[PDB]
Amino acid sequence: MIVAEIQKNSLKEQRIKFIRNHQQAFDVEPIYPLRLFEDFVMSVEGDCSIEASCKIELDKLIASRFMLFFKDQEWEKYLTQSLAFFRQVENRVGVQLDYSLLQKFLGHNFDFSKLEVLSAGLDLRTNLADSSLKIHIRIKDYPEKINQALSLTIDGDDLTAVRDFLSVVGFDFYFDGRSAIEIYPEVKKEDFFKPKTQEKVWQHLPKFVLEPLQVTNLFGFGFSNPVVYYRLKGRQDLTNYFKINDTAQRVHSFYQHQDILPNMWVGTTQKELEKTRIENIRLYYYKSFKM
Repeated sequence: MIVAEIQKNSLKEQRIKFIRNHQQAFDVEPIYPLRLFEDFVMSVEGDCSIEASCKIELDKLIASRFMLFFKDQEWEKYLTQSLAFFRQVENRVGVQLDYSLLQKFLGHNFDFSKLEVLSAGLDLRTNLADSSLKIHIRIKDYPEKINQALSLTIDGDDLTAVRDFLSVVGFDFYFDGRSAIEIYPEVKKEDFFKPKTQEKVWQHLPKFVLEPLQVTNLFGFGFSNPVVYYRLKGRQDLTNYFKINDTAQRVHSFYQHQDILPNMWVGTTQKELEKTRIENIRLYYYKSFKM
């Protein structure tokens, strides 16, 4: 035994621990696709974060999701590593995914320098056909591709009003071969009090939607009763600003203790926040793994 020789694969161990603590804590099945995601996370050499989330509807945990956030900027490599993970899900789970929307968005002339964030992973639902692989992308100052995403999405025209707010393109690849592309408009904290935000975003939203912004550094919304996303600064303020039910509380309490990143995401709809208690919510937590 030599302590310096045990250090090779040390970072690999906490990443597995984080994945399996969540699959054990919330009964995530089937386990096999989670193993391939675990192999995918093992092959990442540099810095990363893993995002772990649960979708809660009424008294039910209906979905668990894991995304790996790449931290350096070797974007082409990461997409290749992501696609290799997708092939392994196809081959060994035994499904065929639809890559057309991703191929149409990329084309054969994508400018990878315009990328800011790349993450890839999988959403597990108890009905295997409703489970999916995902890629979430953030580009900056690439209106050609923003416009292309708009064309490929369904009802892209609604988002033209907020075009300067578009930055996140997401891709869904469902195990039964369905697929989807989506753009998500966002507002940074530092833009909360700029008349453009007020005219194009804040004006169209009720008071009860706007109130958690007090404690939010990044806001996402999606007019498609909209969907809203709050990146809360600290994990303590979820129950201060959201009326969550009992099984969502347990999810939050599990991660409340843990030594994870402070920021978290809440995702809901405006109508859910109009209610007196939230019944449909997704909670997102993050752990960092730096070299």
